[PDB]
Order: sequence, then structure tokens, then C-alpha cells
Amino acid sequence: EITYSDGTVIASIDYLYFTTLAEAQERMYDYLAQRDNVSAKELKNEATQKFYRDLAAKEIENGGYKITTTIDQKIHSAMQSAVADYGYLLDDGTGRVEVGNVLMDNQTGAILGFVGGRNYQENQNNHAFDTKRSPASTTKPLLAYGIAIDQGLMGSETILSNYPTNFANGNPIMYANSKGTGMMTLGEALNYSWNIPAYWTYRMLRENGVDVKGYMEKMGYEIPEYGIESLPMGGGIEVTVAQHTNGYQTLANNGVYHQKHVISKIEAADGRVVYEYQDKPVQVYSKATATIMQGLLREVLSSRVTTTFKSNLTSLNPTLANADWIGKTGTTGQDENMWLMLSTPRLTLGGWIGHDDNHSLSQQAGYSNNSNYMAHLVNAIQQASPSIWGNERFALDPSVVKSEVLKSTGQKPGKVSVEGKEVEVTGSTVTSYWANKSGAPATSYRFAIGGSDADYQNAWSSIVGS
Amino acid sequence: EITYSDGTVIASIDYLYFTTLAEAQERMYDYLAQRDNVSAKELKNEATQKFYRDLAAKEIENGGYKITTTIDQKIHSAMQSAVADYGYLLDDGTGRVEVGNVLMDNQTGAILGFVGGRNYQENQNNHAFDTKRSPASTTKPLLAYGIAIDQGLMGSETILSNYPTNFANGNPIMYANSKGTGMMTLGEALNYSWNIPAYWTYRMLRENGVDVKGYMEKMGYEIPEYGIESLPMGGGIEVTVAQHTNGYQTLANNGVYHQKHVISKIEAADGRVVYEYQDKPVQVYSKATATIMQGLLREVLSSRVTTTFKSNLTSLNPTLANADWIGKTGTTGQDENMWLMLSTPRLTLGGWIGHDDNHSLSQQAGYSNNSNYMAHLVNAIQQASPSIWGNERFALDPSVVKSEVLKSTGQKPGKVSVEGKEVEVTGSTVTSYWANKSGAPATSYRFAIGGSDADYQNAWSSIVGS
Ligand SMILES: *[B-](O)(O)CNC(=O)c1c(OC)cccc1OC
Ligand SMILES: *[B-](O)(O)CNC(=O)c1c(OC)cccc1OC
Ligand SMILES: [Cl-]
Ligand SMILES: [Cl-]
Ligand SMILES: [Cl-]
Ligand SMILES: [Cl-]
Ligand SMILES: [Cl-]
Ligand SMILES: [Cl-]
Ligand SMILES: [Cl-]
Ligand SMILES: [Cl-]
Ligand SMILES: [Cl-]
Ligand SMILES: [Cl-]
Ligand SMILES: [Cl-]
Ligand SMILES: [Cl-]
Ligand SMILES: [Cl-]
Ligand SMILES: [Cl-]
Ligand SMILES: [Cl-]
Ligand SMILES: [Cl-]
Ligand SMILES: [Cl-]
Ligand SMILES: [Cl-]
Ligand SMILES: [Cl-]
Ligand SMILES: [Cl-]
Ligand SMILES: [Cl-]
Ligand SMILES: [Cl-]
Ligand SMILES: [Cl-]
Ligand SMILES: [Cl-]
Ligand SMILES: [Cl-]
Ligand SMILES: [Cl-]
Ligand SMILES: [Cl-]
Ligand SMILES: [Cl-]
Ligand SMILES: [Cl-]
Ligand SMILES: [Cl-]
Ligand code: NA
Ligand code: NA
Repeated sequence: EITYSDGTVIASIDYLYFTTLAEAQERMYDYLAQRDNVSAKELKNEATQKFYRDLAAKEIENGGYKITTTIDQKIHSAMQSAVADYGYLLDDGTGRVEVGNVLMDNQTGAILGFVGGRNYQENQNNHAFDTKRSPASTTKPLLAYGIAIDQGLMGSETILSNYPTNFANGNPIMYANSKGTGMMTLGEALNYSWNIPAYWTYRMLRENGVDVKGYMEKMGYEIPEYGIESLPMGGGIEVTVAQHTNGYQTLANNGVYHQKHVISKIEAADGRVVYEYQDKPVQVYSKATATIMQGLLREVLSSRVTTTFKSNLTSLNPTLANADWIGKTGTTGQDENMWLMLSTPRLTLGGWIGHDDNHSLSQQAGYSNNSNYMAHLVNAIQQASPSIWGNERFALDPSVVKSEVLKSTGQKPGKVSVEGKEVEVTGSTVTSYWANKSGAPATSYRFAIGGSDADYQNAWSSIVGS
Repeated sequence: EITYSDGTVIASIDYLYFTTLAEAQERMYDYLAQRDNVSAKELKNEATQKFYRDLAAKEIENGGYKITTTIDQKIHSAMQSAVADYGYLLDDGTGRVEVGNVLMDNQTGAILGFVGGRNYQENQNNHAFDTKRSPASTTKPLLAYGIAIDQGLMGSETILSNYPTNFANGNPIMYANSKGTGMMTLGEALNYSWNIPAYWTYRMLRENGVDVKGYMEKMGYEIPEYGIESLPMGGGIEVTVAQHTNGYQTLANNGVYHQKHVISKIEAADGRVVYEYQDKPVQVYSKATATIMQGLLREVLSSRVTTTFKSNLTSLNPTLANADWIGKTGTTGQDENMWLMLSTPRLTLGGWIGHDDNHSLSQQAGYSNNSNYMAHLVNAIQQASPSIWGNERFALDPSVVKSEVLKSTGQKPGKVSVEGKEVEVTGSTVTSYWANKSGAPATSYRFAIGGSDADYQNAWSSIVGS
């Protein structure tokens, strides 16, 4: 039979059933092929695969295996009741809205609970484990800003260009209906989720030959082509909620990745271990980088620019809203998919909404609807398991380097030549957090990530006038 | 004894007790003085006033009077439970935060319920009816924008200057730490609650000789000096919550004022009517103006720039959050007082928070704390009386005039004299709602409310940009 993590039987041999059943069958496939001495060469034959897949299914059926899952029964039940009771809050006037959520332990990668969809009876597609969609702007902290910080190419108060710029094909890089503004901090870039700063960040990574793919593959992401301008905005990427939750698990867990899983162990009746989850922790980002990103992602939620989440949760459960929440939102180019990823030090909860056929949601479906739904979901989870989110706080690792930098440039105050006239770059300052050894460079002319000659003249006009 | 609106006995002869008792005594005082044929001259004498004041008190105490209040018992009790249960949500790290609320019937001026403070036992000060504080930016819809619209000087998409400008004394007009930006619609001015636009608006009213005082006095505001630069920002105004609620009642009720009251009737034991509230409706703003303002204040709340209220309420009670809420926040110069005024077509709920000794609150006390508290208050009210808020919608009155104007100038497209070459003014347009006969004028060089020559060249720089 299939059990929760506490031995309680889920079933003998709905989303839960079919999902845990499917994972187990995959594990039984590997075991059975190995048992029967099937080489990888013969395992490539498609008729052989169908046989061993059918075999794996019957072994579970007419066999006496104990399948131990990571599922927390109380927490998963409560998530089902939340989507039953509160699912309808997602419906935004563009048809029935589908949903997928995964709740993951940050220290193990274990999946404690999930939401497969609005209602298994009406639609069986598994939106937590099977559906794959662009993660949109939630790509940014992982693939762009996170890597640039880790490479010591950027710190927390570094300045980026959000000046209008075009893709290679002459099209304006857009952010809803805006073609861009001017220079801005990483903080503002993340809080608003502007697109141009992420484009430049990724361009810079390519220019420095960074092994971006090495980072992503260490987190289990399969991206077929890295040579894409809109990659950091989610272009050319498609992920399940379970896999993408694993990325945010990595950032939340001070940069150490643990592979997601639902099955922890399968035993024969007599105790033989057919399968057991083996942990393989990987330091994907430096502790400095991850803890710096946590600080930035904390302000993403607290600024409330792209999500009402903290307001929604404050009202439902103000004590829970005082835990140390960080998170990032995502919106695809036509409002086809909305993401909201949330973490406390203990747990990450991933969330996607969208339509199965990929037509648009409303403009506010992620900002308001999904944020409100996920507040209910977070509150249901806590009510069922009152300690599970924890009261720990995210905190800068000691290894973090702090520089005093000029707010205007994001770099150390000093002299720079602005068209002939060697100039004293003065003015008010902030602490910038870096994940290298030396911190922030002295100010340069091209002080920002990205920007055209025209842009930099314009910016320096402003700066120079004070 | 004193009774609820339905005749149920409140008490025989704690905020509720002393409030209804004190109002009843003022009424008995008037009645007794006239009964005894005391002259207006004689009633100026201080010893005579005191005797009649004492007389009015004992008359109630000993007599067999029946005082009929407007108070709704279920609603008032539920408001007290909310402040008892949820008042702590106001505490923001600047010490114990005090509070006053008044719930008013928009069609009658009757007060259904109120919150005098956090806890009468601990602090007897009545923050609904007694204490007077600057209403800050909740002054703007009433005294500046409202009047300019009624006077046919402004419409809903009219443009205003938020360019830096100084008071007469040379100090910058501030908005938090901003000295201003550029031109902006009335909508954006209202959603953000910028200060400079209101300054210019009131200046314009002065220049036009508008009887501003006549309006405010018809709503029962007592402002001793109108010649004040910061009046439209709440400088030189101090008001009770009950009185200010009456101002928002006026806007909500399509421009028609009804005097606030808690006492509807006082009867001698034998049936003689000692006092009876007499309704005297007044059309303060035209129906056009008021319904245009309603539309603007709907977006103040829905934009969520200065209050999280709509998010807070959506999570508590999504069906109530779909009623037609409009409102305005306010914040005094040093964060000493926060206001949030809310209306549906049926009710108006005013709220203030602050400290008895007038020291600062936190930056977010109004934006988040008071908004969350008031969402709980509003929800408590609805639970106690499920239909009281109504599902009616605010709607433009038919007498409203609609003009197509340039998004850029807020005036009708046309040729203009731009410091040299006559220019054909083109570009995207919108509907602008006016309360006059002829709607928006054709574009003129000085198209916005306020702005220096310097400002106007700069603006026309961009507009002439296309
Ligand atoms: B990211 O997915 O948050 C970038 N977001 C957007 O580009 C975006 C959008 O694109 C069509 C539409 C509305 C809001 C957006 O981001 C706030
Ligand atoms: B009005 O009271 O809304 C004008 N508001 C402000 O000036 C204000 C402020 O001044 C101390 C500080 C923070 C936020 C404000 O309003 C948005
Ligand atoms: Cl399920
Ligand atoms: Cl499934
Ligand atoms: Cl369990
Ligand atoms: Cl997609
Ligand atoms: Cl394109
Ligand atoms: Cl790569
Ligand atoms: Cl993937
Ligand atoms: Cl590549
Ligand atoms: Cl698994
Ligand atoms: Cl490290
Ligand atoms: Cl917060
Ligand atoms: Cl919000
Ligand atoms: Cl669909
Ligand atoms: Cl330094
Ligand atoms: Cl270094
Ligand atoms: Cl350079
Ligand atoms: Cl760069
Ligand atoms: Cl009371
Ligand atoms: Cl009653
Ligand atoms: Cl006047
Ligand atoms: Cl007054
Ligand atoms: Cl005057
Ligand atoms: Cl009264
Ligand atoms: Cl009598
Ligand atoms: Cl009228
Ligand atoms: Cl809304
Ligand atoms: Cl005090
Ligand atoms: Cl017109
Ligand atoms: Cl007219
Ligand atoms: Cl000038
Ligand atoms: Na987003
Ligand atoms: Na305000």
C-alpha cells in the first residue's frame, strides 16, 4: 500500500494516488530492469520498455509493497480543502482558471503536499507535476541576478539600465505597455520586475563566458538552448511547478540544493529495500549570494508592487504574516501564466495559475487573485500544522562583503572623466552587499549593468547636476 | 432610559452611555431654557448656563425620559468586539495607538455605531466625537478637487502640476521626501495624494473668488481662517471623526448633506416630545460633481497606492470587497494622524488613528495597519447585519458632461501657440468628465492647474516630443 510519512495508509492497489503511484512505478521500473539484468542497451528497445513499464505497474498492483511517501497527510488534506473552498477566487473572468502548487521542505527537498488542479473529477491534468510552462520573471533571481552576484559581477545596490532598448530583431523589449525608464537599483528592478535590466544582466554573463547552464543543471533544470535573448525573462524555458519550486528551495536553503522527491522509500513486504531516496546536497550558489538574494526577495513581497500577498496574509493571519517571507512573482508575455514563489527559512511553496489551452488571464490574475488564493493556501497549511512554517529569519551569511557605494552609481565614490572633464563623484551613500572578496569597484563611467552611449550621457547629465 | 434605534434599552439612568447621555443633555438644556423662557441675553451669563447644564443632567437622572438614539445595537456591539479583538493590529512600535470610528447612514446622517477608542476603562477620551485632529489629505476631495469640479474649473482627466514649488516663505512643498515630479492627471494626483496639485487647485479657487467657505459650512465644518496655503492639505483644519464622516457622507449621497446625529428623539414619560431631530437636506455639490468624485475615489482604493484596504478586505470577505467601495486616506506632516474614509452608496465609515499626545506614528501606520484594522471593522459590521452595506453601485449622474480630450493636456485637441510656431496638438485621447454645461475647453498653452513658465516649457518639450 501507499502511505503518508507517518505510516497512515493513503490507499491500497485522487491526484495524490495517481501521482505517488506513478513515481513508485518509475522506481519499480529501474529496480526491475536491474533485477532482471537488463542492460541499458536492451533498455533502449521500445518493446522492452513497454513490458517493464507494464511489469512495474502489476508488481505494485498484485504485490505487497510498502511505499513510503514524503506527504504530510494533515497538510495535504488541508491543501485540498483550501483549493476546494477557495479555488473559485482564481476565476478572473477569462474562463475557469487552473492551478498547481507544491510545498517543499527546504532542508530535504521532500514534498509535503501539493495541489494538482481545481478538481480532479472535472479535469485530471496534473498541474503540479506534469504541466510545463514558462516561469516568466521568476527566472530572474536564479538565472540572471543570482548568478551575476555569485560571480561577483554585481552587488545588492548595483545599478542597471532600464532605458528603452531593442531585441536583435529591432523589437522593443517591453514591460507590459512600457518601453522602459532609466537607471535603477537591483532592488527596484526586482520589486517591479522590469525586463530590460535582466536582459542586460544575462548579456553580461554571456560576455564574461559564465557557465550559466552549470548552475541551472545543478538544480535539475533542462533548458535546450541557452542562446536566447529573452532567457532571463523565461523565454525558451518550460518547467513544472515541482521542478521550479526546487530552484527556490535552493535559494531559500542558503544556496544548497536538495533534489525534490515524493517517494522516500519502497520496501517489499519482507523488508527488502527496492528503492530509497539518497540525498545529494549541492552548493549551487555561495552562501553569500543566496542570503543576499533572500534580502532582495524579502522586499519583493514587502514592497507589494507585483503582489498583494503580504496584505492578504496579514489580514488572514497576522502572526503568520510576521514570519520571514520572501518570494518572486512571474507573468508571461500575454498573461498566459502567473507564478508566485514563496519561502520561509523552513519551507518553499510554488504556485502557478493559467489555462490548459494557454489563453490569456486578466491583467490582475497574478497580482491579486493568485496572491489572495495563496494566502488562503498558506493559512490552511499553518492551521493544519501550526509550527511548519517556522519563526526563523533569513540572515546575511558572515561571508558577505559590505561596501559603501554612491546611490547614484552603485559604486565607490571617486573621480571619473565625463567627456573630458575629470569629475568628483560625490553624494549620498548606501551599503551594498557583495559575494566576492573585495566588494564594489570604484565608480566607472559605465557604472551600470547595460546602457547605450546616449543612455550614459543622459544619466550623467542627471548625476552631474548635483 | 436610553434606547437603541429599535427601542431596545441601552441603559437606565461605556463610550455609548456617556456619548448618548452627553448629546441628550445638550438637547435637554436647550429644551429647559426655552421652557423656562430664558432670554438669549440671560443665557450668555455663565452662572445661568451652568445651572441649566446641571438642571438638564438631573432631569434625565431623576426624570422618566425616553431617549431614542440612531444606534444599531448589533452593529455597535460588533464594532466594540472588533476593536477589542483587533485593535492591537494598530500598534506599530510607536507606543499604544488610539483610534476613532463612526459609521453613518448616507441617506439620513444617522450614526449607527462608532468606536470611541481602544478601551474606555483605560482611556476615557472619546476619539469619535470629542478629539479634533487635522484631516490631512482627506481634505482634498472636499475642499479642493470637489469644488473646482463643481465650479466648472476642472474635470476628471484635467492635468495638474506636481513640479517642485515653494510656499510663500520659501520652503519646498513636500510629499514625504519628494519635492515633486511633473504634470499629472487628477486621477494620479488623487491615487498618490500628492500635495502640490492641491496647493495649486486651492490657489486657483482663490484667484477665481470661489466661496469655498460657503461649501464647507454647509457641511458643518468650522474653519476659522481660509487664507492658508496648506488648507487643502488640512492645514488650519481640525475635526472630529463624526464631523469629517459627514463630509464624506455628502459626497457619497450624490452631493446631498444630511446633518450627522445620534439622538433622533427625546420623549417625556407621558409622550411629550422634548426634542426631535429635524432633517434639513442640502445640495452641497451638484450631482454631477459628486458622482464624478465617487468615480475618482473608487480608483483611490482600487489602485492600492496609499492603502492596502481592498487587498485586506478581499481576503476577509471577497463578496463584501465586491460591493462598490470608494475612499480616501490622509497622513499629517509628521505621521501624527492617519485617516481612512470609506463609503458604499448606503454607508460611510470614517476612521482616524493617532496618539493622544500627538507624537508620530510609523510610516506605514495608515497604509497598512489602519487599513487592515478597518477591513476587520467593516467585516465585523457586515457579519452583524449582512445587508447594511448594500450592493448598489455609484454611477455617473446623467447631468454629467463628457468630452474627448488629449491624454497629454487634459483638454480638447487643437492648434496652440508654443512660444513661437503655432502647433497642431495631436496624440492619444480619453473621456473626461465635467460638471459644467460645455465640458473641457480647447487646449491652451497653460493647460494644467498650476505650474511655472519653466515647468510649462519643460512639459511642452515632451508633448512637442510627438
Ligand atoms: B515578469 O514576468 O514579472 C515580467 N512581467 C511583465 O512583463 C508583465 C507583463 O507582461 C505582459 C504584463 C503585466 C505585468 C507584468 O509585470 C509586472
Ligand atoms: B496626504 O495626507 O495623503 C498627503 N500625504 C503626505 O504628505 C504623506 C506623508 O507626509 C508625512 C508621508 C507619507 C505618505 C504621505 O502620503 C502618501
Ligand atoms: Cl489530491
Ligand atoms: Cl495525477
Ligand atoms: Cl503524515
Ligand atoms: Cl508557457
Ligand atoms: Cl520580438
Ligand atoms: Cl551556459
Ligand atoms: Cl526543467
Ligand atoms: Cl549557448
Ligand atoms: Cl519521487
Ligand atoms: Cl559558500
Ligand atoms: Cl510587510
Ligand atoms: Cl496591497
Ligand atoms: Cl483551457
Ligand atoms: Cl567599502
Ligand atoms: Cl573579489
Ligand atoms: Cl567604463
Ligand atoms: Cl554591462
Ligand atoms: Cl461603546
Ligand atoms: Cl438596534
Ligand atoms: Cl472662502
Ligand atoms: Cl469642524
Ligand atoms: Cl479668506
Ligand atoms: Cl445628536
Ligand atoms: Cl411625564
Ligand atoms: Cl444638482
Ligand atoms: Cl479592487
Ligand atoms: Cl499618547
Ligand atoms: Cl467632446
Ligand atoms: Cl459650461
Ligand atoms: Cl518660471
Ligand atoms: Na510579475
Ligand atoms: Na495618505
